[PDB]
Amino acid sequence: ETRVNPRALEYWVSGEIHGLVDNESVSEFKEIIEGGLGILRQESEDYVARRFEVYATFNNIIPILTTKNVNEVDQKFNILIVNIESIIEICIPHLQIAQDTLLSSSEKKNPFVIRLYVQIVRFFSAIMSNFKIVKWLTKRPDLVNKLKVIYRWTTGALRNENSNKIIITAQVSFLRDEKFGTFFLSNEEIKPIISTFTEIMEINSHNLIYEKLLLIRGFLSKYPKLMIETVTSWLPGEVLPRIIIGDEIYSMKILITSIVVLLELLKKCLDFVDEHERIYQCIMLSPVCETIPEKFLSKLPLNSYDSANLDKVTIGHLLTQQIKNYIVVKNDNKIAMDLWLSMTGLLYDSGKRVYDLTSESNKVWFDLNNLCFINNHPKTRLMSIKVWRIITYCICTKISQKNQEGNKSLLSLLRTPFQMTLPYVNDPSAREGIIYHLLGVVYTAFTSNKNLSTDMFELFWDHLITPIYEDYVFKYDSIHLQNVLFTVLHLLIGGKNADVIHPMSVIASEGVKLKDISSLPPQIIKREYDKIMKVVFQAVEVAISNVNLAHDLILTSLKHLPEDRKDQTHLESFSSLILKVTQNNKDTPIFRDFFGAVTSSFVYTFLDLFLRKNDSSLVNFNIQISKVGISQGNMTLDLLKDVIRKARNETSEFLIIEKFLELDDKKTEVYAQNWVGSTLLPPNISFREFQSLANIVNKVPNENSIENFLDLCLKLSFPVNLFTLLHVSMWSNNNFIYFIQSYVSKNENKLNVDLITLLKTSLPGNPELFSGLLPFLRRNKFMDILEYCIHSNPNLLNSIPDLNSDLLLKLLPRSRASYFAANIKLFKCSEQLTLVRWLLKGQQLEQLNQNFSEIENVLQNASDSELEKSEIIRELLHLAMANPIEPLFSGLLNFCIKNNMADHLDEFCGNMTSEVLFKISPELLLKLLTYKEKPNGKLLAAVIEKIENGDDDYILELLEKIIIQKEIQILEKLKEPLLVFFLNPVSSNMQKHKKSTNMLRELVLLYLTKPLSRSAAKKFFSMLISILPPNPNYQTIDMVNLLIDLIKSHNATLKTIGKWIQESGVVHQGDS
Repeated sequence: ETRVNPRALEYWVSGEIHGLVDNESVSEFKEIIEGGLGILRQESEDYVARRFEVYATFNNIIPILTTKNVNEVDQKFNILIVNIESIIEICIPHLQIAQDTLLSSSEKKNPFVIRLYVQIVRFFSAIMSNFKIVKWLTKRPDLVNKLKVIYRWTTGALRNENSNKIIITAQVSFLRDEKFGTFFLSNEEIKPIISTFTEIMEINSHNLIYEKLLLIRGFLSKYPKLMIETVTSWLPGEVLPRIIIGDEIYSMKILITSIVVLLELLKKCLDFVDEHERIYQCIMLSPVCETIPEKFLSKLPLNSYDSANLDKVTIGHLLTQQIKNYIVVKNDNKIAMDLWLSMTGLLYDSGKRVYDLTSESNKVWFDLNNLCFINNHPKTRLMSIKVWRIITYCICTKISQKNQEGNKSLLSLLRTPFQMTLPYVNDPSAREGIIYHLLGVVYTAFTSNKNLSTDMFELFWDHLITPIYEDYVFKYDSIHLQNVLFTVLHLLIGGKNADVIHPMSVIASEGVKLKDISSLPPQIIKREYDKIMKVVFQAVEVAISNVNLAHDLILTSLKHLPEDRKDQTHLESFSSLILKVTQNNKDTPIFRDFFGAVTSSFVYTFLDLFLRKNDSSLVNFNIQISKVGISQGNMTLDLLKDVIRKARNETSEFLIIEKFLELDDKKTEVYAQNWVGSTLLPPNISFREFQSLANIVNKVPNENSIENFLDLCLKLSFPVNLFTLLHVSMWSNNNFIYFIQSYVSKNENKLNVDLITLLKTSLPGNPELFSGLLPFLRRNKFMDILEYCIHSNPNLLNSIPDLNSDLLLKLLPRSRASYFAANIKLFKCSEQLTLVRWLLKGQQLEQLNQNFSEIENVLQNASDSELEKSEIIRELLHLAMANPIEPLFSGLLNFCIKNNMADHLDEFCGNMTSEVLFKISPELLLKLLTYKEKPNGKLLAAVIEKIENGDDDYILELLEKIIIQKEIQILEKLKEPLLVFFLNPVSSNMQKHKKSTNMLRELVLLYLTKPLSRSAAKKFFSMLISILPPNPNYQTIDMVNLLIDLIKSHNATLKTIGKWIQESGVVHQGDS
């Protein structure tokens, strides 16, 4: 049973035994092959009776390529390679014979010979259609030169004589699957094969039409260049009219397949275009009867006129009518727009023919599209607006730019889908179609079109994008649609959040997605920035409710602002834009955050325009933003912080804070003081930043900021004069004080020029500041300042809170004590006591004179210390003896007014001078020596020393005073004034005689007001006359006569006194 021989005819029985029942993946295949050939090589009847069996066996034992079987098939195909020459020399003549015996005789087609022909053809196709053999043949030009002939014999066998249905089927399956021709056939050897397609045998078998259509569909994908070069023959022949005749005659699969041929043909024509316009000249230009053969013209449905006039009707006419029939009659929309699409692409993918879309007779196409779009099915609308992708491709990629008006009309036609979907905007499908078509337009016009430039980008943006957005996008209501389209805009200008090349891909079922858009590119942005922003801004103004899009659009818009365009205009434009964003919104925490980021990035973008001292644009802007915000102060502060963070290592924060202090917001001031007064101040600071910081401390000085600032000044690397930047004379008194203390203690511990100049002008005019710095300066000496202050403004001494008398004695006034003498009224007790000591010890006697009333007013009301008054008064009396003048003597009068002065008064009564005695006035001397005892009565010495041998009228004045005052106690002593009265004639005259007369009479008148003295009367009476020698002069006798007569008005001793009286009278008798 075993050992079935592989060769020698014992294997091949009649019509059976093919294998391989179980000889898989083994060289048994090889044996079956070689033995087979070893049978085909003989010519005996026994071996020729097994041809059909050998070729059926071959066609059976060849495996099919599976994804799990490739090494086995390759080994078997190598097995076929080894025997290639035997297969040539043997099998080619078998094909020749098997063909001639079938085509030579027009009738009597033999069945078995047909079997053999089919089997042989299938073997040869199996050896030509696949395998590495085509590669192996590049090493053997002879074998390919021998193989080429099969194409010739098939070429003749397709047009010659009764080729049976199965014969033609095998031939077209071979010519459909054959692959050797890829490498070894020239154009001139292929074109005849293509010419055969048009003219073959009669058919009407719905299997051969489909097989031929598959043949065409493979030939397009195999030799595209030649299939386009020869389209004029094969397309109007066995492909195109199949659609015009319709589904009545041919099954649906026929029509659909031929339409697919149109699609593939498009896929190929989009790579070469062809400059001969063969498709257009063939379909739209030439008549019907010119390009459709009679075979199909005799089966062509037509009306009366278009049938009687086959010269004015075109292929495109019938095709358009038939598409309309598929929409209206069949409702097979998909078929209709598949056609329509392939038609439009094949006809108008040439730049010359694109413009023909604007012609009137070519807008019937678009009307047809409308006929397909008004259907109720959502997917039908969506598809009818999706197929415009071909229009997008043709217009965008095949425009010439030259005819600007033609371009603008073509773009207006490209905006048609939006016109269609406008009234359907409430339907999701229409919206998805809008997004689809727009993305196709942007992709095919910008992202993929690598030839956009100055002359082009304007035509695209100003006549396609801008019209789309101004006419349609900004007017759609659903904020999700606006969200998507505006998102497209955001993705164009960089700043992408798209989650992530050839224009071709626009013509796809899924189309373009958002992830295939960015960028624009930048080099176009810098040029046409204004053009772009003229649309972006509108988008922002219409999408104020969609805060995210406004935030991202404004931010990534500023991020792409060129440096060469950072001027005032753009700044103000962004200002108006943001202001519109806030005006049409309400303050929510979210909008607070976003708006904060927008303002911060806006100020940071134009930073070098807000940081100039005289612009004030930052102030205006702050006023604008304060409208829509709760905590506006914290919006200013948060703005400062954010702008600082944006330029962390780009612009020093000091320069920002300086110009943010022109806003006078208290919270930014607090932040500035807290920042300067605690941050680390680097010694490596540049002068620009240092002067900025100095302006900060100058604007808002604080204790900590002064400390830290000066600690920086100690470590600088450049000279600097602080007072050209600080202007410390303007600060509050406290900050001034602390600046002085810190600057002194730290910088020098000593006063320099600038400090002197500052103090000599800021202190004399401020009593509070003076009282504040007084302890510090007092401790640090620096008397050249304090003495200057008192010299230029004495009233500072009144404003000293705790004015120590030691400090006052050391702070002599001192050059203009006249003011102090005049204004001593406005001072304190002990301070006056110690003050007058400067006038005394300074010999400022005149100042004590002209302002004596205030001095007596001071000493009047007592004081803290009375010993002070004691010494002061002692020196004052020394001055009273030195120079009488007048004031100090009124002061002596006031001393007499006070009783406690008794000690100093007696002192004065014991210290007299022969010059002062008559500068003394009587009106006070009387009241002085009357109401006092002997202590004051010791002044009487000089008094007597002037009574005798002195001045007449002063003595007479004293006597008149004591007379009119009636001071009886003093009159006891009269001997000396009586000696005067006796020796006072000299010149006499009635004036002095009457004077002495009256003065004597009245002086003796009140000598005793009550006669109760008893023996004293005797005592005095014995002495007052014991010193009376009236002998000299006669006018004395009158005086003595008055005396005696007055005595005669008043016991036993009075008689003796009378006798002595008569004695003096006798002495008078001796003078008469």
